[PDB]
Amino acid sequence: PLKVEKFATANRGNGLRAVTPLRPGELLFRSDPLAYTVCKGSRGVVCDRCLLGKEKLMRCSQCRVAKYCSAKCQKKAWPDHKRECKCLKSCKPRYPPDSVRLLGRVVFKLMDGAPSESEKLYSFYDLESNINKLTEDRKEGLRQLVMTFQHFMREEIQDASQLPPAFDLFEAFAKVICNSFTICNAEMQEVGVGLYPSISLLNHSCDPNCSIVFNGPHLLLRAVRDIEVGEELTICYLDMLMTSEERRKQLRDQYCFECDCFRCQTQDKDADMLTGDEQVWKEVQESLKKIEELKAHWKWEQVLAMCQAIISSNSERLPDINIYQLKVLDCAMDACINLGLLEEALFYGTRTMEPYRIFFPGSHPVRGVQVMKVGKLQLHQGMFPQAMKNLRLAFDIMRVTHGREHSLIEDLILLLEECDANIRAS
Ligand SMILES: C[S@@+](CC[C@H](N)C(=O)[O-])C[C@H]1O[C@@H](n2cnc3c(N)ncnc32)[C@H](O)[C@@H]1O
Ligand SMILES: Cn1cnc(S(N)(=O)=O)c1
Ligand SMILES: Cn1cnc(S(N)(=O)=O)c1
Ligand SMILES: [Zn+2]
Ligand SMILES: [Zn+2]
Ligand SMILES: [Zn+2]
Repeated sequence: PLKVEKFATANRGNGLRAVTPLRPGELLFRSDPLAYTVCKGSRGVVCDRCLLGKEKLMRCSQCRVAKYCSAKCQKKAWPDHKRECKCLKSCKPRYPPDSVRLLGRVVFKLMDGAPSESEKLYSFYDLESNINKLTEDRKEGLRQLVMTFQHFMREEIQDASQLPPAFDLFEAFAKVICNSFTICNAEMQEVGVGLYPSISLLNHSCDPNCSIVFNGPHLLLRAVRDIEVGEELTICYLDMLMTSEERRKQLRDQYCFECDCFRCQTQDKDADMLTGDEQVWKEVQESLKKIEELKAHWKWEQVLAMCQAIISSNSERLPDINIYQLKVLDCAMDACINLGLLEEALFYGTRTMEPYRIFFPGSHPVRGVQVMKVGKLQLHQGMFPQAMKNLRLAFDIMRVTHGREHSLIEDLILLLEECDANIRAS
């Protein structure tokens, strides 16, 4: 039976609340997307269908835009790719924004597909659009997306009879803005974007009681605190490494609301997050625009070069608890891992451990994965007691945030068994 239910909140629209008492780690809901696509930077790097990486991908012969890890993935993707294929080819040199490709797949799914389990609690039709809070500047952007959609889809959609009844493209893009989910791979790299309308019932908190995690395109929703009957379920929409000012801007611009939580009222952790010399971390924050762009396109050697110029700068440096320094350390660690520079990766990774303990309180999947990566690096460098401690810590977090239904837990159990065997052998 469902442990969760839709309800009408007092001042944040519809929400989701507990039907039964919930414990940390409890699986509350799981969902495939209504529609999803690979994101800009990962196109051609990960499989369109399973969103896993591969050194060589197979391309769709007709459009040569969709790329796949296997014949299986290519063929199972064909029903949901068939109609967009004509459009991606027709516009051969042009590639549409991710949101436009996403909405194309929404339309095809709603027109040609059976009703999706993803809409069990809440449908695309039901989604919040915030249209009466949009600024004129945002409306202008949405009008351009509508015209972009109309151009991209012209081979397949010519009139309203090819859209769902009373479907309004402007309203649909407004819904996409404030209900899109960023799909992350097992290493927490962003790889795609999707709509999960039942999961869109969850309202935001800067200190939430639930968490979502992705296993390929599949989404698991779990409790990460004790929750009482009738209590609202919340997730954090945002990266934890953000000041209250940064959160204010994104929640206004993307979600059209003002956050009243205790953390925003008190600027909780802002001061620690911005320690060090302001001129230095303003330069690092600016450099992170390019670093994060490079990372999104998997350009690890270039990422590492930029990060080393900051971490080992001849000029003034920042404390590791400064969030921009911390982001650079994380990017450098992931770059070193993907480049096989495991000694250097462990150095950066170990430095992030205490800041992550502070900025990801309780059970958060980003910290669980980070601790796992550090433990794995220590295990393969022969540091068995230290690896075991971190792998056990990762398990303590990821049993709650990931659970047995997530394949990464199985990978972690293997590392724990390996590390334990090494300790028993003395
Ligand atoms: C993904 S939807 C969540 C469900 C939404 N309340 C609904 O009725 O469909 C996101 C929208 O919910 C609203 N909202 C979400 N979290 C909120 C919060 N803490 N405080 C106030 N409004 C919130 C905002 O309108 C936001 O744009
Ligand atoms: C109840 N309600 C739903 N949506 C709103 S809105 N569009 O954010 O003003 C209010
Ligand atoms: C509907 N929604 C938008 N973003 C999210 S989140 N928490 O960032 O996955 C949920
Ligand atoms: Zn695949
Ligand atoms: Zn194709
Ligand atoms: Zn808040």
